[PDB]
Amino acid sequence: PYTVVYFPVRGRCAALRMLLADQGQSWKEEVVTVETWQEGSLKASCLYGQLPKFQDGDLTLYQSNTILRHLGRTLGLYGKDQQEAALVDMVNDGVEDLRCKYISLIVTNYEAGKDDYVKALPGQLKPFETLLSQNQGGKTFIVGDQISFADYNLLDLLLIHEVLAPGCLDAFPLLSAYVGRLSARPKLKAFLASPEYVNLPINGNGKQ
Amino acid sequence: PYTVVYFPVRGRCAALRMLLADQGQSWKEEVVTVETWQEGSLKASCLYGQLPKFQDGDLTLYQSNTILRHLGRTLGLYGKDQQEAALVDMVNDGVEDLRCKYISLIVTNYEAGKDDYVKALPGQLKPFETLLSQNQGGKTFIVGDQISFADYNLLDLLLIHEVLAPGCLDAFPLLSAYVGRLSARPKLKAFLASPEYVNLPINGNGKQ
Ligand SMILES: [Ca+2]
Ligand SMILES: [Ca+2]
Ligand SMILES: [Cl-]
Ligand SMILES: [Cl-]
Repeated sequence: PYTVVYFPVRGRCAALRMLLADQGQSWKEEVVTVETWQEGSLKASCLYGQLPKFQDGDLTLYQSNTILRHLGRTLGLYGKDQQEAALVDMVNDGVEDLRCKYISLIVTNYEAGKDDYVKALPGQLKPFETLLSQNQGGKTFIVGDQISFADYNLLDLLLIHEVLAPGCLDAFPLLSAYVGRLSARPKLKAFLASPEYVNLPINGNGKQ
Repeated sequence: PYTVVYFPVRGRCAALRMLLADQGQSWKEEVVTVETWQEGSLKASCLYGQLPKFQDGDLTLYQSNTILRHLGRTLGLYGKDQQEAALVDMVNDGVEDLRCKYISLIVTNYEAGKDDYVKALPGQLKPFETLLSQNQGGKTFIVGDQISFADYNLLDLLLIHEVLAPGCLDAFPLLSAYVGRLSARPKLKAFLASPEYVNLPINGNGKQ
């Protein structure tokens, strides 16, 4: 019933894939080549002219965070009540903002901008350390005591930043422990080690 | 029990205030000056160093789209079911993308950038016209048969684009009629007509 339509990349599909794997859900991957993409007709049929496209039976979705929220809702990964749901959105929106900066660097300014970016990174990572510290000493999840879609998205942003700036989480013991703890969940651990995850590059220009 | 904390501009709070007014809700406006913000300690206290900040009883939220989704969730402005909720998100995420482009023009590149922006604009508006055409001939709301938080956000975005590029909606009949019809909802009409709206500038730099 689920189909992910994307480039041969981790990118904006890494978090939703981790979620689906961790939750024991099956899905199909439909891969779009650069050639298919540049021919232009699939792009023309995309709502906002972008991928991922996601299919849930006859429901067609665009926008990676829409997909995340949809699976959160359907799979019960959206907090225990309405106040937790708001906190879950607040984290995800914050994650989305640092991801936009991360993509901008990768695409438009990797070589010249990297140095500056890695320097501003501690200040960008701190709110998430704070959020953990205020949630049972950072011992469980980013919101409440059950996993949410924001957890998968944050885990991913943190994995890719440790690739970009190895040791960037040394400054943040709760975020460091959170990564190890979430990465060690049985289904997720198995998925993160698999060729289907491992043999995809993070980004499409090979920069990371 | 609602408080809005923001600069004295429409900006990223216009949609949520429209929502609150149209839905018959009461709120407090806490204004923040340039000098208070530059003083630095309110900025330091914000989760992501940004306004708006929103209080709802003992709940404190940041991120305008978090606040919007929170009011949608708690006031029942989020579609009739999960499939609609997902379309609502997809609409709002689209509204957010174009708003980011708008802000970027207004704040960084208005004079040199405006021409290209207005030429690119029909392509950026066309998805929302299409979404209307596929939902009861564009006769009700952006999604389903009841108002959602995404309608308020879309309407704001459309209103500010008519100031920027007067006539931008002329080629779009469903978007044109939608703006007229939603703007005519009695509580919303009185709010858009009010001094607390009319006498605020759209953006902080006086450009529009
Ligand atoms: Ca759960
Ligand atoms: Ca309703
Ligand atoms: Cl944002
Ligand atoms: Cl987006």
